[PDB]
Amino acid sequence: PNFSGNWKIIRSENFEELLKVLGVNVMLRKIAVAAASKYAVEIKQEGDTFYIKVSTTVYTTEINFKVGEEFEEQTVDGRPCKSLVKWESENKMVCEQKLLKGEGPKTSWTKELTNDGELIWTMTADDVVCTQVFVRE
Ligand SMILES: *C/C=C(C)/C=C/C=C(C)/C=C/C1=C(C)CCCC1(C)C
Repeated sequence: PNFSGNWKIIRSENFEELLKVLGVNVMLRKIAVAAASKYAVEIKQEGDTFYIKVSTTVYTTEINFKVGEEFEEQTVDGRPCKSLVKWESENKMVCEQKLLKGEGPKTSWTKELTNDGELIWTMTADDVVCTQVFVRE
């Protein structure tokens, strides 16, 4: 329940192979990998209500949602989707996404607070899972 806080990244991996699944170019993949490696996360949690600001060097994005309540966001490659977060356990939530227009890969993300005090974020596209690890700032 202590998801709230300021998180700085310490590990980011399998990122390029997630981007490959969609057709991101090698160059755009590489600069995406470097960008993804500077991510910062700001979380404000109030019960089942979440504000998450994730930012890189030149881009920042916010989401607000309630567990169980569909909301709108963007997949990895910017396609708008409706999303639904559910709890898996005390400190891990899973988010299913469904494309609002057309077809594409099945995408989903997770967030978890470990007992070591790490925030683990994963993002999935079909068979492929990226993972990022953060510590409190
Ligand atoms: C809790 C949520 C987190 C840690 C979200 C992190 C999001 C990213 C690392 C997103 C990365 C990318 C895209 C969605 C598309 C544009 C390029 C990237 C690689 C920065």
